[PDB]
Amino acid sequence: TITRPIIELSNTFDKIAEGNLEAEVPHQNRADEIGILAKSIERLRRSLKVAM
Amino acid sequence: ITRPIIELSNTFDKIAEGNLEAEVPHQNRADEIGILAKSIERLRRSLKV
Amino acid sequence: TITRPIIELSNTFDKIAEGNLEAEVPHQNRADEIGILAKSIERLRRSLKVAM
Amino acid sequence: ITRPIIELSNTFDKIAEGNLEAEVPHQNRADEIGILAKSIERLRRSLKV
Repeated sequence: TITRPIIELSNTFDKIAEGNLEAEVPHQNRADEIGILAKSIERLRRSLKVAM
Repeated sequence: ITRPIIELSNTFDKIAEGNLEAEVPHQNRADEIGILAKSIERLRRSLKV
Repeated sequence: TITRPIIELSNTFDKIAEGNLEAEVPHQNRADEIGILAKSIERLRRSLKVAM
Repeated sequence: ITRPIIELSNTFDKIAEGNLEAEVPHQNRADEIGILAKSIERLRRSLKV
């Protein structure tokens, strides 16, 4: 929860959930749970953008 | 499917603000929203210890 | 153009372009140009469905 | 981005009805629509011989 990468991902997913599909998804280039979650947010962003 | 995406972004905000008991919705979907929900749930479990 | 798998993919992509995201994309399980095109139509279908 | 998807479905209908000269739109996009357009264009070329 408590670390900065987590809060930053939460901010990024709030922007995508409000329809801002251009903002860059941080913290992808890692293999732990933070990186798995970041890559999922990124794939969802790309799908929502192709649909718009 | 904005409703489930908004629900899951609100739940991740609760976990990121230190509520590690938050129930994570939509884990059973067989699409990217259910993969994201599963990953939020795995992160939540890992933080709890 | 002229073969049945091609016409069938064209029908399937017409349905997805009209918003019918449930119909099954045929001809994916092959490696030639027909199968590459079918798998692309399928990935687009899945993205449009997650966005809806 | 329904407009480009409708455009590319209409172009694929022209090729599937035997117009192998049809210009295929949207090949330069860097997303799934541009991958689909590229694959329609590759199929069109392959049919022409």
